[PDB]
Amino acid sequence: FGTNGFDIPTIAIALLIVGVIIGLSGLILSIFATATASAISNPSPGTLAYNLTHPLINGMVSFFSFFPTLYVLLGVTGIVLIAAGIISIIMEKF
Amino acid sequence: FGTNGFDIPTIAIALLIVGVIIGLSGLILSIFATATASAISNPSPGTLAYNLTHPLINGMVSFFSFFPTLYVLLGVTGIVLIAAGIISIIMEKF
Amino acid sequence: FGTNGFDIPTIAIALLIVGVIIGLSGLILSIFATATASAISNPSPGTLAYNLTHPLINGMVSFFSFFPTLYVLLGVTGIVLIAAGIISIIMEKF
Amino acid sequence: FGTNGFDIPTIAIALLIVGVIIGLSGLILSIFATATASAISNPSPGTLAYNLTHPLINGMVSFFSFFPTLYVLLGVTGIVLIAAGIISIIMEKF
Amino acid sequence: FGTNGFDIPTIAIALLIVGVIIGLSGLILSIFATATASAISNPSPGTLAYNLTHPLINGMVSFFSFFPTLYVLLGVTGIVLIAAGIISIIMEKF
Amino acid sequence: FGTNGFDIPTIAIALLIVGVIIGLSGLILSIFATATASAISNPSPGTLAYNLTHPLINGMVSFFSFFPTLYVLLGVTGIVLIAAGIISIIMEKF
Amino acid sequence: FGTNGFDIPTIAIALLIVGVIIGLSGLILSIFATATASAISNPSPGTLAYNLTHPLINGMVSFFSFFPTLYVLLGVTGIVLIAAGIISIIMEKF
Repeated sequence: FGTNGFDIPTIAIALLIVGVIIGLSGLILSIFATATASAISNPSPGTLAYNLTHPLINGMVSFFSFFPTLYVLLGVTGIVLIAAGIISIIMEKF
Repeated sequence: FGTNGFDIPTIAIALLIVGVIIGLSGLILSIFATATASAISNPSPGTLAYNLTHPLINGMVSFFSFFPTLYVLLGVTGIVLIAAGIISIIMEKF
Repeated sequence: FGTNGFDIPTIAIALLIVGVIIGLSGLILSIFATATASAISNPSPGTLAYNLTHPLINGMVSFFSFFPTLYVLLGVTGIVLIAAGIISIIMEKF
Repeated sequence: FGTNGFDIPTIAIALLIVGVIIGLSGLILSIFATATASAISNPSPGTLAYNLTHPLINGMVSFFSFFPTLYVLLGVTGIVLIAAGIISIIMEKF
Repeated sequence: FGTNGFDIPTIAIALLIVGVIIGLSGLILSIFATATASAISNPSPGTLAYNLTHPLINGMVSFFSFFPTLYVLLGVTGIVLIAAGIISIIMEKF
Repeated sequence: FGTNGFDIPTIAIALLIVGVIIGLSGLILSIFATATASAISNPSPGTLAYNLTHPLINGMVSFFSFFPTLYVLLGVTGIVLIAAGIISIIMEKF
Repeated sequence: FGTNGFDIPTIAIALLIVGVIIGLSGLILSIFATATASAISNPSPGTLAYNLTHPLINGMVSFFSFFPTLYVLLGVTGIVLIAAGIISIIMEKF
């Protein structure tokens, strides 16, 4: 059901695969982040361990704050692909 | 029942296949999302685990919000295909 | 009973085939949709599972709303084919 | 049924083809415009996203406002063609 | 249905293609601009980040303000093409 | 849909490409400028580090102030291109 | 009584086999579940054994709740098979 490489069943299967992969990733990352939160403690505001540990958790927070826009762009890519397929169909179907 | 590559039975079979595939995908994704919702908890509004986990669920929500328009475009593609078939029939049947 | 490729018995057989195929497709899709409806539940209006699952069912509804016009166009194609056959007969029968 | 290249059956077939093509185009464009309207939101009158997005929808509106006169001219072309055929017939039929 | 290179069906198909392409472009640009607006924040009116970032968003706004007239001219081009076709038909049809 | 090298679909695609590229550039530059602002501190008004660092940030500010007019000229170029295309069409279409 | 591999007696025998197998499975699973229920006790709501044992019975309940839809899909498969047989008969019997 297509012309050269655009197949609606294949597209649906690919959407299924990407959805389930993203679900697994979210699940695993959340489960791991819970354990990470449990393991690290807060020693004190101003002793040696605080100076040693604070920037690490700051980097954690920053990278995880970068995740959302990555996911948004990844979602945007699919609309581009489907639109390209539609244009390719229209170009030489007539 | 056609001219070159347009076959009404083949089109009907393809519609059947895409419908059942989309049904399976929705079923599986919903069943998995229920388990994902059950697994992750809400620790607290302001502790370490919240900072570690919130953007992940935000990305989840965003991508899943992108799904509907993908499905709509995928549906639109079929009308284009059938119309192209009709035009191809009319062009050289006469 | 024809001239080159237009055969009334063949056309009748093709109509039989397309009718039975469409009947099977409707039957199978309805039976599957019942199971799909039974499987998915409605967790709550505003918790995590709702955000995770709502757009999926929205895409389901949209695609299935696209089905009717696909069927209508598929039906229209046959009238075009039969008319083309009539014209081809008239052109060189005289 | 003609003299050199003017054939009334051919003209009727061409009218059929152009009519069905224009119908398909209107159908597809309307269906797509509905999805486009659904996808884009209105963030606020005066924030960054408004400044970023408003001229795009303005260009959309302008081009789609240009469509009608294009269709009108396209319709006018056929009368010219048929009249040219009539004149060509009259010129050397006598 | 034409004389040398002017074909009404071809013109209709070209109009379809340009319309759908412009629709896709508007959709994609709007979706991306939403994410762009979400990503960038407003640090403060007078600190280093403001001086570093303000002219960039100014350039964004300016270019996107240039888009509308580009679209208008692009729309105008088609009327010229169709009129040229009409004149070419009239010139040697008689 | 054109004469020699002017193609309305190609122009629309080029506009899409330039728009998305400019959006990416703005996004990346803003995200990087935030990190740059965070990294550099303000030691004191009159010590060695101030003398060592102030002209660098001055050069930063100046170049980024030059960006807007670059973007404006880049936008202006497209109107010239489209107008040249219109003139080229009109010249030998008649 | 068939064409290539579709045999009505064979289909009836297969239906018999699947029915009796499903009956045996239900019987055995129910008989075993009774013994399982009898063996495990409920120590107390909050002591060590409760924490040690509760999630196990939760997993039991969940998997056994998944069984029904598995059976429903297994039932649906047969209608597909019989319909495929009917179509295969009709295709080349005429």
